[PDB]
Amino acid sequence: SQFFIEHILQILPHRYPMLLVDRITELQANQKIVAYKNITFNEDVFNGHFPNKPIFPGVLIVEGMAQSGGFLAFTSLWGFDPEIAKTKIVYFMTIDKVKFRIPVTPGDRLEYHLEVLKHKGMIWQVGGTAQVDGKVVAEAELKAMIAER
Amino acid sequence: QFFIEHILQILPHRYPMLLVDRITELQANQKIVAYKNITFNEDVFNGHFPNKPIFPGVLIVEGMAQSGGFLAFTSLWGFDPEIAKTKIVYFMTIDKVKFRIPVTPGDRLEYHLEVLKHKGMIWQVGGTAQVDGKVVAEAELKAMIAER
Amino acid sequence: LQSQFFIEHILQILPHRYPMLLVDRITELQANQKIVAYKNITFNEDVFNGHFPNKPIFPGVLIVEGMAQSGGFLAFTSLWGFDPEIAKTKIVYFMTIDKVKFRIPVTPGDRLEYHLEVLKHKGMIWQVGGTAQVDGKVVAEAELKAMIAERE
Amino acid sequence: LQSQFFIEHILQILPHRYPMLLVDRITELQANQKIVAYKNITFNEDVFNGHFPNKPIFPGVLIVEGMAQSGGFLAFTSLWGFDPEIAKTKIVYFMTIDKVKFRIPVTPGDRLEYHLEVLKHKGMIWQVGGTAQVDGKVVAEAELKAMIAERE
Amino acid sequence: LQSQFFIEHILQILPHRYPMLLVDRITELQANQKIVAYKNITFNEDVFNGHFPNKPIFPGVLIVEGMAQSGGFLAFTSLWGFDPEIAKTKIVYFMTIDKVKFRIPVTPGDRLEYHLEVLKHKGMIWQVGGTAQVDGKVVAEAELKAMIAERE
Amino acid sequence: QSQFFIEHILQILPHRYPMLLVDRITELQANQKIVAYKNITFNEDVFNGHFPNKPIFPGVLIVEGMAQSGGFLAFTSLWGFDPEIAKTKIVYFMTIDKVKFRIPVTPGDRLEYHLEVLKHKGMIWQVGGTAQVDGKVVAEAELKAMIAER
Ligand SMILES: COc1cc(O)c2c(c1)O[C@H](c1ccc(O)cc1)CC2=O
Ligand SMILES: COc1cc(O)c2c(c1)O[C@H](c1ccc(O)cc1)CC2=O
Ligand SMILES: [Cl-]
Ligand SMILES: [Cl-]
Ligand SMILES: [Cl-]
Ligand SMILES: [Cl-]
Ligand SMILES: [Cl-]
Ligand SMILES: [Cl-]
Repeated sequence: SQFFIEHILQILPHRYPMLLVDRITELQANQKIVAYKNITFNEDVFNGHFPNKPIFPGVLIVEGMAQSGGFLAFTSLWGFDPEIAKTKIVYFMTIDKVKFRIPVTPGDRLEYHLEVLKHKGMIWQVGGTAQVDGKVVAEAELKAMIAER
Repeated sequence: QFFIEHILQILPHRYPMLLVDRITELQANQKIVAYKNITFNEDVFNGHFPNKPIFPGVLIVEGMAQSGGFLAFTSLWGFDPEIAKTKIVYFMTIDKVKFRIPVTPGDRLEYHLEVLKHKGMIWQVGGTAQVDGKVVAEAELKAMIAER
Repeated sequence: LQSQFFIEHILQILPHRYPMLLVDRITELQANQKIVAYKNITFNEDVFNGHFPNKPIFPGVLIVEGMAQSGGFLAFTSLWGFDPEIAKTKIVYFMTIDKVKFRIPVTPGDRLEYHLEVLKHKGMIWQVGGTAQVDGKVVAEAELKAMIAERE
Repeated sequence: LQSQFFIEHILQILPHRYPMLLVDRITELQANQKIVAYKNITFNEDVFNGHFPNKPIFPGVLIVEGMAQSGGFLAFTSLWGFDPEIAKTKIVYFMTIDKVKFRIPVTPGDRLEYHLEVLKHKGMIWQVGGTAQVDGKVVAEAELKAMIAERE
Repeated sequence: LQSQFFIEHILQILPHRYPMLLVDRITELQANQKIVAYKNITFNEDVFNGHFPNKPIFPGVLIVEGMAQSGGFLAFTSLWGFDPEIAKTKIVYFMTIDKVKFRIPVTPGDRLEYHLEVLKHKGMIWQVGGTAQVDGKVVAEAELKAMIAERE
Repeated sequence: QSQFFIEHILQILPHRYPMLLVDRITELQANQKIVAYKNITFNEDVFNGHFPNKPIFPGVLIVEGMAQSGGFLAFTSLWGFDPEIAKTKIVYFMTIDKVKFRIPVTPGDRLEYHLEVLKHKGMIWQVGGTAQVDGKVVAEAELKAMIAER
């Protein structure tokens, strides 16, 4: 159900400044994930996006959704297994139906809601939304392949 | 509420030393409630510590001092970016600080400061930092606002 | 309106700055039609510290972002030409992204070339599609709809 | 136990890393009693981008941090001597901070000297107090309690 | 010993890391004789934040550094071949630099090509000289002497 | 003036983080010599890569700090402490020669730049000297620069 940063670090190979999931609040195998990233001014991204107007990049929202969806796919098949995690990689083949509705800014808790749309073998198609305070800020569908590292 | 854009117009602190994201409550000469989001995507966590992200205790205090500073700026001159842009903030004293619970990525670090005493530019504040309604830290501090 | 633009000119048009300005040079520009630009990929970028240790792969979403910035440069200059003063008052936003395909990984040493074509434009609304290429090969494809909005 | 330690020795004892390793050299050390150490202050530090633009002032809270790290080096080597294999699985938590006064701003070009004395220690819990100094003058006073803990 | 090496190979031979690994790819290598390598130059490098605001220019001294690293890669693979096991036990020290000329500024979007030849070598001491080139034009010249030393 | 602090250096040199490599000027004699320094601390980004577990201040950046000191000397010799004119000038370094590194520089070192004017003819300034740590010569270099409009 709940995974904290330490758990996340053992599953995902992403490190600073490209690990964009802070906590997993909900996880149903083969079904859905709810996770989040806290948004703060204290992030290097905001130096350039943009000067005097801090806006969390929309592509990094999608990236966070992908990272959530990849975590869903991996743990669905192998559970919380750091040893297997090092032998596998989840890369993203496609991204589709992306819509941005509301700008994300420092102070926002950026929540990722992804469900498994379909899966066959190592090909997993996830989809859902990014949410701040109950509102949809973005949506996206993503297709991942799981492979050997 | 004051948002990051408003905070930037008052506090002189910038990246990577601006440690308040939003002001939720402000009562002139009385108290302030504010917060900073804690995320893994912060440079500090590279060194504090490897494989063990713990938000530095001294930076909790700094975030409290900045919250106190916002309260000080605005109690003094109201929301005035023009006056603000000439000033900086010096730490004078820190006392009676206790850390109870570690602060980690995914935490909403909420600052609760009240005015203990003030005179001119010298402001003494005290209160707590909280995560999910729990006190993670206590501190008292005195800061001075000065011309740049 | 020129067809070649260097970083000096890109900085005057785009509001993006480090570490989110992801276009280094523009090699072809045809108003309301197309842009060919590129970003150099080097190990000396902070992004590779995290993506990934011992295995530097340029993030696919940053390829898309770089395509969007190229598209945004094209959109603005198609309407106002090289006008830094007005550029300073405008900002281009992503509305949608569709049909994104990652074909080949991008790595240090690569010259990431953005090829964007104008699919539709009406006023401030611009639909662009195209590819990111390395040494003549398609590494990514994307379509996006952008909005030229007020900065304030 | 030696009395002088260099950055290599510090790295082998303290768990802190960039951008939070704030002790550069140890000049004297008496086990269970005192430590004198220092950190060089240069404009070439990332903190100075934010504290403050056009007026670089080394943050007071980081002076306290460096004093704590000095006490933590003293604490560890007093416990286990110079043992990097024991050290690499330890971390250090701040417990309390009291009676800190900042007297003089610290700026680029300063050699920030930490002088800590052990006020009380019991097991992993070390209470140190002292001063930070620049050119023989007290820029800061501080009392603090830190706990050494096994990473778990 | 092959002729082309990519970033993952360079990582395994050179001890340099971010932000001081300034070679992205090796295109040509003749043991004990010469090397052609390059670094891509992008705006997305932290160094351009300070060199200079509103005018990105790749520092001349860092061009020399990239040439030394190219020389160092040549030096090591000449003596040990592609041996990551032994590469881990070594660093490189600059001993001398001579005859350096800066002819053309290097900017974002440039492919910085390093051409170095061995002038003299004995044991760990390697003397190299050559040019840095962008689009076939000489941007810089330098001679340098380096030593491969045991990490101890 | 004879002594300049970081505030003054920022107003004369266009260099900024992470390429401003002079922290303070302790001596300045117009047309003759400059003594300046940069503090070396582990808390610098360069040390992440140069090298892991063995922090060594890059030799090329010693030379760079010497060049910066030479440029400050040249500029202040021509116009003194003038931030307004500073914004309109560049000091372009054309050549570097006779550089030798004797002792590695590490966190905790006070890197002192000793530079003197070797030749000044029109826009061309030729400067040379040493970098020192605790009175010992750690590096030496000669440099030639040209004054020009920004
Ligand atoms: C351990 O090696 C890795 C790790 C990754 O995160 C990734 C990878 C390889 O490569 C993935 C990829 C990207 C593009 C492509 O055409 C084929 C695969 C993208 C990715 O996220
Ligand atoms: C006080 O005036 C100075 C001093 C310098 O050292 C320098 C300078 C101006 O400006 C030079 C410069 C060179 C090229 C450019 O596009 C912008 C600035 C770099 C330099 O080292
Ligand atoms: Cl965006
Ligand atoms: Cl702490
Ligand atoms: Cl990717
Ligand atoms: Cl302070
Ligand atoms: Cl240069
Ligand atoms: Cl060196």
